[PDB]
Amino acid sequence: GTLCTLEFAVQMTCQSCVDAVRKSLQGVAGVQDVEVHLEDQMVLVHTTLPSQEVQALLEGTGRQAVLKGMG
Ligand SMILES: [Cu+]
Repeated sequence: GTLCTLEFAVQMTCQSCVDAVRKSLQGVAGVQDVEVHLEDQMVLVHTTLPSQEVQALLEGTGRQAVLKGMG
């Protein structure tokens, strides 16, 4: 698997949940970096993981996640 930006749409509305997704994402094996956009309700994930896996990882933050595509 090679490094790419995954651009996901997610269910959140306040600043504590953004940070909870960022800290569920932080330190994961196969993630380089992230950028989280509460203003688009979007999540960028710079990763070698399959987007099927990152969806189920994002789902592990208590909310739904739907991919839009790659950067
Ligand atoms: Cu919140």
